[PDB]
Amino acid sequence: GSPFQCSLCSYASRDTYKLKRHMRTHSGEKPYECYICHARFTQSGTMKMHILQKHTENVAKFHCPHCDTVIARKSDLGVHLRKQHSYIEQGKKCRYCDAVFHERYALIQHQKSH
DNA sequence: CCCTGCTGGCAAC
DNA sequence: TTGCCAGCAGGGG
Ligand SMILES: [Zn+2]
Ligand SMILES: [Zn+2]
Ligand SMILES: [Zn+2]
Ligand SMILES: [Zn+2]
Repeated sequence: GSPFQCSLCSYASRDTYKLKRHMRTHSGEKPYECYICHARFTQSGTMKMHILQKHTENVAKFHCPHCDTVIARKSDLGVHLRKQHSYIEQGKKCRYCDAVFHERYALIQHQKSH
């Protein structure tokens, strides 16, 4: 069980820190500020990612192991991987011929050959 | 406290 | 269309 129950929604947590942090989703409080562009964020880790992706140079990026797409955030590569390079049991037919593929990247690359 | 990964709106192709 | 992005919560220290 988790005793700390949010007074506004159905969220509940085991400790007060996370309930306080969740309450920022209701109050709209943004405690953290980028010292460069003065944008504000709900969490400190979000601000750190903002400064890395917007105000830092020479930042290494993540190449997809199955195509040449380069993606800035590792989690966004996950979304790419789950969308483009994941098995589709029901398959997808080319919109120009009867060829069927089981990953979206294969479908899109084949369709381009027409 | 911080690190990590997921989420859906939204520019930008 | 999909990567960019801040919002967001779980988990470990
Ligand atoms: Zn709530
Ligand atoms: Zn900034
Ligand atoms: Zn790929
Ligand atoms: Zn075809």
